[PDB]
Amino acid sequence: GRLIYTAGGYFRQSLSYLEAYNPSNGSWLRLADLQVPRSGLAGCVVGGLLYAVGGRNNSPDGNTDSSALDCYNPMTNQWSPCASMSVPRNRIGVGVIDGHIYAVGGSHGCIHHSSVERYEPERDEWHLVAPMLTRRIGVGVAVLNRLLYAVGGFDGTNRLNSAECYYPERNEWRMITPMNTIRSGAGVCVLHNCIYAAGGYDGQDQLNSVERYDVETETWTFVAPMRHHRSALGITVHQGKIYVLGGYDGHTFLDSVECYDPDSDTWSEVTRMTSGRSGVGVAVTMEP
Ligand SMILES: NC[C@H]1OCCc2sccc21
Repeated sequence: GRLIYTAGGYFRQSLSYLEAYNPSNGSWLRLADLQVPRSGLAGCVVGGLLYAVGGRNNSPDGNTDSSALDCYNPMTNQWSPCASMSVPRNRIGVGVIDGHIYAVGGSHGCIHHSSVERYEPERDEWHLVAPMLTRRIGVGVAVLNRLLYAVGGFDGTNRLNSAECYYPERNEWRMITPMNTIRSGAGVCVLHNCIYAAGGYDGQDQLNSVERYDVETETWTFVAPMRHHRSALGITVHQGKIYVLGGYDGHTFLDSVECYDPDSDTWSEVTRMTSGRSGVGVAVTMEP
């Protein structure tokens, strides 16, 4: 696409912001608010539409986990409700395969889901698929070569370095090599033939380390760390570079946005969000 969209998030309470950053000229645009504030959601794009999935509304008047799927049309600058998921999913992970949205894990109250469901936009309907081998919230999800990966998270008792892969034509999950680091709330994305896991929380500290999984070799290698420790960051890829947005570093809710160039193996600060926040949903699509 052309713009990096950031939806929702958390600072003092769950947020309704939708803002779009243009890497070509550095500018931010504030767009139509989410109908309901939410943090811990995931974002994704299918057919030029932006989707906001799951999350939780942490508010003065209570706290409600979200089963909502909401669609944003850049041409109209309007959000529309879509079919809700079977269950609320806070700290959700999402990935897209063949035009379908997979919702992975997350929490509802003290329930930590291992369940997974798939949304088909052409039918506006959700269907459950095979559950993961492990309950995971704060799970990172990415897609490579039509396979879905769930990385890290928290199972209700332990934070995880484990990861697993979903094979759609077998409707089956299999464990892959665990990361070298325990990470909850890491940013997970795909670049070239590798799954990247950036930042997160290991139980004691927020992380700046970054490692990547080569699917051919089945090994995790550390790359250069980010300039700022952060968990509950947003992540996306734009023209071959990784962008990480916001997060929580144990002291401050970050407005920092960093950009990773895999050819130089370096991170640089590229912009700041209009305000610090964590738990945003991020995706890339056309200009509104
Ligand atoms: N570790 C990040 C964490 O910070 C406190 C509030 C929220 S909402 C989503 C994630 C988070």
